[PDB]
Amino acid sequence: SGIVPQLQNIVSTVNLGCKLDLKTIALRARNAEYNPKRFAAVIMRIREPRTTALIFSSGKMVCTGAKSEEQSRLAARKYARVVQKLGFPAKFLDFKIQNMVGSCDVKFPIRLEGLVLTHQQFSSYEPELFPGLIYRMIKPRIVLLIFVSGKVVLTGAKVRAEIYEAFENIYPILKGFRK
DNA sequence: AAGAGAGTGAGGACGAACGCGCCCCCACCCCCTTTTATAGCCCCCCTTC
Repeated sequence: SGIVPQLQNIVSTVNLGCKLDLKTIALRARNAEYNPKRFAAVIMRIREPRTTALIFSSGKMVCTGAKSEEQSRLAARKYARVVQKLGFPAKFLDFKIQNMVGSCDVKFPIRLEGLVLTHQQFSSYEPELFPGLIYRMIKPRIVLLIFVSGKVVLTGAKVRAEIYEAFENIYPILKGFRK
């Protein structure tokens, strides 16, 4: 096809294996913000990997914003080490990528009206609710946002191969509906 | 041969039962938050005349 999706967001969850005191972490952590009224977790952000991590008192943490699997793990390790430096016995257990988000352009306009008619069983096109077309890929469990401008967003993938496979499947379909 | 007490028929007030709710407590789910690209829609605020 000549176009490879670019991972825009990587969401991974890891378990530190230790109950945490959210109030203590916020008071000591450099970039952590805690608001039990708003959310029950602790939001911490770092610059070099450019990721945001939510820390829960149960010891489980969710890292988001990473643009690659390697960055996500490194960012998650940095958050885990920071909590460890605060006096907790934080570890790195069962690190897993929960969701991957990719974006790409087909370099041509797409007729969403024709696409949904031919793929009604997978396409839900409601301009009132959202201008983009929501395509739910089946063989890969991937949900794709196809837009008239040609931009395509892939989400719900657990591994990078799923993103590339999903885009490969959809590209010929989109090519047939070129405007 | 004559008094209180009583049988009977008969009317009037009261307690337990029957509903008939209005309030409550326990599952179940949803929502909160964060990240990201995308495009359209819409709202608040600023500026020009």
